[PDB]
Amino acid sequence: PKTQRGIYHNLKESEYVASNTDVTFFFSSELYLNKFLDGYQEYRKKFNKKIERVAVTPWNMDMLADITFYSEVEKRGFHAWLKGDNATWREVHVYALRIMTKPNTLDWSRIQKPRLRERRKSM
Amino acid sequence: PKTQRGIYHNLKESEYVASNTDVTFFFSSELYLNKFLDGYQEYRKKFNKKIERVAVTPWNMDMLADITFYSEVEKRGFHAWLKGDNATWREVHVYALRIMTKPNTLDWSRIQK
DNA sequence: AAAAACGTCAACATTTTATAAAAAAGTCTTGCAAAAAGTTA
DNA sequence: TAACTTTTTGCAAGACTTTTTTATAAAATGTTGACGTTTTT
Repeated sequence: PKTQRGIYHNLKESEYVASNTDVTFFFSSELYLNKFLDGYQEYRKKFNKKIERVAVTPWNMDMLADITFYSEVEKRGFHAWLKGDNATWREVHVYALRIMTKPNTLDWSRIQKPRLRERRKSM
Repeated sequence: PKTQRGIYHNLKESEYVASNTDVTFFFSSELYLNKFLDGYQEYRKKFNKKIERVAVTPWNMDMLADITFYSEVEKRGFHAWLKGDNATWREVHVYALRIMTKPNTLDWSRIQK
């Protein structure tokens, strides 16, 4: 896959990947991968403000900020893994609920492309 | 306990009570009790509209809207029960967290001690 | 040894970001007049 | 309860402050088609 300019319209096959150790996001372009890795920390700051003006809760909404940021940056789709398995949007959001009870936040990082095994395994 | 005018600065011993069968909110004055019962269904719209601008999610945040609203209406304190037991502010939220994954919303209604 | 097939890479076509400026929605005072609560005897 | 005083409430008119739009240039991504090479015969 991967067009002449470097875009993967079929996320599963991408080589642009990011993972926070729990969740893995695939992107269609390096442009998006870096857009995501470069500004997610900022996005979290700005995310928490907006939300605090709507409600005050004992929760760490960072992961939720990360999915929203992901969704806003990847214009060509949505494909993610949750600890190795194929994860849907709702499934990543469930993880985000369970994890917002935790005070600290895992950071993100680029990681090499999975590998046919890990891929067939995730489904 | 109750002022002459009928205000309970000690919500723990108030007769102005609203409940949704799962949790129960104690008000300090019938006025606040009704400001709540009369304005919550509308707050849920306003609330989800507001939250929806920050992020779209598969969740039903009404209860969180409910807890938030309670906090802004009851100006003389915060007291609540969760399935019979006294509930800290954090425990009511934990609960609001669970019901987030439930499609329908419990409605509120006045009750008596 | 070519003709057909490929693969690379300018050069021009389109689609997407990035922003600055403007518009518009939404918030946060300030000021009483009114309703609620506190006091008073 | 009644009568009076002091707080909260409700709203309206401005002054501000984010969000949403627009518009437009910049930056990406997409396409096309000579031009050398490769591989098929």
